[PDB]
Amino acid sequence: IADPEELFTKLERIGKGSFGEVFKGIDNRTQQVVAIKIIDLEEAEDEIEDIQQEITVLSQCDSSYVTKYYGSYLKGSKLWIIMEYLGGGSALDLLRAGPFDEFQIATMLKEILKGLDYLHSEKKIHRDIKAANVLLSEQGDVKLADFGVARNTFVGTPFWMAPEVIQQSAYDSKADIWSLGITAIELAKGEPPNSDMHPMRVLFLIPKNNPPTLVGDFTKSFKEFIDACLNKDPSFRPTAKELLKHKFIVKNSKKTSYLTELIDRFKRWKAEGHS
Ligand SMILES: N#CCC1C=CC(=Nc2nc(Nc3cc(C4CC4)[nH]n3)c3ccccc3n2)C=C1
Repeated sequence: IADPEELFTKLERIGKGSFGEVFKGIDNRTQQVVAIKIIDLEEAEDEIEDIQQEITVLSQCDSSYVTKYYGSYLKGSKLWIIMEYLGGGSALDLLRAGPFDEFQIATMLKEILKGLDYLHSEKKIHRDIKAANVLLSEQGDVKLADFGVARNTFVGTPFWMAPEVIQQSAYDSKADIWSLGITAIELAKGEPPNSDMHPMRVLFLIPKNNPPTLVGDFTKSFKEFIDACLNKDPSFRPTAKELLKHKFIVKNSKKTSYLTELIDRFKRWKAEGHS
């Protein structure tokens, strides 16, 4: 029990996520830039020791495709979670300057797929693949911010949810393949399919409707990639690994450093006047 208000300095706010706020921060002793997620567990003090149990296990993970956990510190009923800082922004931030071209998308999806194809020893992993959770380093490395293991009273956002997840079927890692498909549409178009519909309506249509498709004169191979992820039968969606060999990814992927151009493109958008 050392006080994190003294160990760390908050700089800018970077996230208005769910349980609280994420900050760009700095460790006062070592000067390492970090990400700090603060969550109030006032009435849920019993939850604390479990949350720190999980943070400690996560910090032993060896994936270079997830934002690493460094530890956590209790202050009052607030828990300060200390994580790796990535300075390039999320894909969703970068999308504000416009959708990405196919070579950028294939490059980004390949890095996501490498992280989905990673063997995790941790017990029951949950994932939330979407553009808000895809982070870029300043050098263009791609890491996901959704990674973890097993009183929240709201249903949630449906747009990236797989059919079998909604029909309440016991769901495996094929659900993340579906969500990756939706995220690919999000990167090409700017938003997930049916983003103009009421969420409760979307939640009912997902299991009943034919899968969404990419609208636009994109290459046939990109549309086939999307079609493969968005199979309605979990069993016939391909694995992360089969997808890493899809001709869309193989033909169009570039070195990850090329994604710095998206960072730069966001800078002139800002320089042009938030627009
Ligand atoms: N918790 C949680 C998920 C999450 C997902 C996205 C997110 N957005 C975001 N995150 C970051 N940076 C970040 C976030 C994290 C860590 C996930 C908390 N590590 N680095 C930046 C950095 C610079 C500009 C904009 C940024 N936006 C912040 C947090």
